[PDB]
Amino acid sequence: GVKVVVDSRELRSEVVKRLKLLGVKLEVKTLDVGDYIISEDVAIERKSANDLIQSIIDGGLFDQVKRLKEAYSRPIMIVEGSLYGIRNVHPNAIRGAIAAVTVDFGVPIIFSSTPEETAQYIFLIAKREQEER
Amino acid sequence: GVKVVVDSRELRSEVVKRLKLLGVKLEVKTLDVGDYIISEDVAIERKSANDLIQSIIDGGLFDQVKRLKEAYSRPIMIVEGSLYGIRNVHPNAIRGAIAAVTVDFGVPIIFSSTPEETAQYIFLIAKREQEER
Ligand SMILES: [Mn+2]
Ligand SMILES: [Mn+2]
Repeated sequence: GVKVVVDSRELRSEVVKRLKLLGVKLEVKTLDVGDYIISEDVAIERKSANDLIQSIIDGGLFDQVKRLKEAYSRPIMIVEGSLYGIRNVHPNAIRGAIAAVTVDFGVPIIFSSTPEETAQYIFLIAKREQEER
Repeated sequence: GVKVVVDSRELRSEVVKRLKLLGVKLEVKTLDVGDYIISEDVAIERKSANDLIQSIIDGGLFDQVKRLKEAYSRPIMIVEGSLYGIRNVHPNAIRGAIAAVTVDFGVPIIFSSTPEETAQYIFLIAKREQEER
């Protein structure tokens, strides 16, 4: 089976439930950065669409990505939930943030519609990491 | 204004119409690779959700990304349209492809819901490129 380190704050999430159903072996830790660690280089940050939008409003998104990159050489951000129909911010603000993180900071931003899908992504990434290690 | 080179096959698309409304100055060329060129390093490939799925079915997606990377150091792929509810392929096949391109090949995959949104992304990326040149 594949092994993934999970931050304590994620322990009782539906993501963890699906990872367990998928047969993933989890090791719990309290991480200063990241939510799911796949390898010494690959770490995943789970962020809801609402929190992404809030971090854009408060201008804290870039500091968050900076911190991720300084801790892991190959960080990944999974944005969970729909970003559409969510007012309180012009679409260009969301688009601009996405483009900056993925193209400028060079941090992949994979989109997931549910916690189950976030788990499915974590699982397939970890499986590939294990196979090529 | 910002300047973008557009491949001839895109000339009469709704993407081009919006780019023109946004004030972008377009130079038409027949490109061997890429759909919208922003700089010597940044090129954008527009691909509909249906074509993305088809390229996964036919196993041609990776060759396409390879070709993009060999032509431009900083290529970007904009997937246009929803990938959900589109059967004829298991979700893991789509997820796996997305993860491979963005994390392994290191090519950003920005998602757009419409040709207008694809244009909005092209515009903001080009504007930033111009400002920092
Ligand atoms: Mn998180
Ligand atoms: Mn295209």
